[PDB]
Amino acid sequence: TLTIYSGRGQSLVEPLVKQFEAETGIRVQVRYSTDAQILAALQEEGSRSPADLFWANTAGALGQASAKGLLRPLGETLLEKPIAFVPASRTWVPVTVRLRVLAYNPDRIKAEELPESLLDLPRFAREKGLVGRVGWTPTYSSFQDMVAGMIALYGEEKTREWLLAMKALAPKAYPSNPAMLDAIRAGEVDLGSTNHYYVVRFRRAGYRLGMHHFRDGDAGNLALVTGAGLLKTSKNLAAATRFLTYLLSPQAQQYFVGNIGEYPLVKGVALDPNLLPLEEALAKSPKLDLEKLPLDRALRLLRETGVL
Repeated sequence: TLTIYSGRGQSLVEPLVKQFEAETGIRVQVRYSTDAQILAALQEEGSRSPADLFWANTAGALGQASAKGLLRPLGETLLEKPIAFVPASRTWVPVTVRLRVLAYNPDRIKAEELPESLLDLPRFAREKGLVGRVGWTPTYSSFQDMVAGMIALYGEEKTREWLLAMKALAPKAYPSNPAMLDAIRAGEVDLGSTNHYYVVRFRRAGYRLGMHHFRDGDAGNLALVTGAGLLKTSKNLAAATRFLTYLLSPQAQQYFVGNIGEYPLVKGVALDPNLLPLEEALAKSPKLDLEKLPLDRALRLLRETGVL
């Protein structure tokens, strides 16, 4: 048997788990919860936890688990598979990466006019007369990561300035990224920060949608790393390691880029046009320790500014 605690969504995970089970004969039980809830549970359970693996939606959650000493060091065979994003701790393996990007309506917005920094987006919107025509997703986990990245790069006060300047635009808040991109398509708003794969999915369906990257190193290009780690409490380490190895296999990695639209981290997969090279995504991303993103400070700041 194998028990996985998954902070990743059931619709994304289940097909891979079902396939693993079918091909190895290993019985897999999955708990579907949030990264945050899983962290709380593992702290609660202590040495008592039934979990073998933590498959997280975020590097930040794996960093936390590592910091709490929950994760088992991984070996070089596994850790040499991913092209990039291997944590310093070497206590979990990265599995995919996703990028913050700026989606926009190309009929209303000229690519060449967009700012090279996310920090200058509010000034752009003001100048271009986009009051009420900017979208955002304040309740969305990756938006909150992006705000955390801004705090890490620029400090809380510059981030506060940006948040209040965004608020001053009377932006429209959407409950989901597809809702926001539908609104961009519809011309209700002209641009909004999102994850790259939402744009990919819209383009695969036939919808022309702009995707803007900020200059290399900008907070607006935050790399959103997913990954998995072996829990020290695991009584099924061999089976768990086999599953981690499977997640980094070409067929699983093809599922990630194809079915999900995320960046795969290994060679031997057929790569998208709607993606820039993986090496370029890394180059463009802000240079931060992704295990230490100050998410708690971001949430506090979002509440204090009235954004949340």
